[PDB]
Amino acid sequence: KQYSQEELKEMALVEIAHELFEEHKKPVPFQELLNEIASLLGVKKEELGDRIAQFYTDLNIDGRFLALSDQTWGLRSWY
Amino acid sequence: KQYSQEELKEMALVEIAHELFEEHKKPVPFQELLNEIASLLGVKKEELGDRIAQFYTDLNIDGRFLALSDQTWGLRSWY
Ligand code: NI
Ligand code: NI
Repeated sequence: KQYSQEELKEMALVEIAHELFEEHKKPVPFQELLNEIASLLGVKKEELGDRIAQFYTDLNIDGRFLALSDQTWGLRSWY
Repeated sequence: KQYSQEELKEMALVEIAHELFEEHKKPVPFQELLNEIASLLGVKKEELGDRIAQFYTDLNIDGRFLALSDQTWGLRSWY
């Protein structure tokens, strides 16, 4: 889009998420948003470690976003 | 508690939910919140219907409330 990776590195994770939602047009679970945001920032999501809580808080405080109910499922064999 | 049912009848659901949380101090699933609110208003869960959606949007927009990622568990028997 309209942001270089340098600009994105300057942004609040919530504003990157807002940009992602605006192009996805669908609900996205938190771990997938972290993966997508990590990839735009040139990192792996575990490297964000420090900014996860600010991010989560902001999603909660900003009324642009809703926490939706849906269940994530996976395979037992993966863990 | 400091509210009569007559006072509760003139509050937004979200304001009742805030008092319940302050009263009980633990996380609640949304349906249980509804269950407890409907009981305090002496109505049946169904009777609210139209206000539920506005209730879930207030919870999202009001910055005092966090949507928690914790998993709700229950018994298959109950359904
Ligand atoms: Ni929110
Ligand atoms: Ni909120």
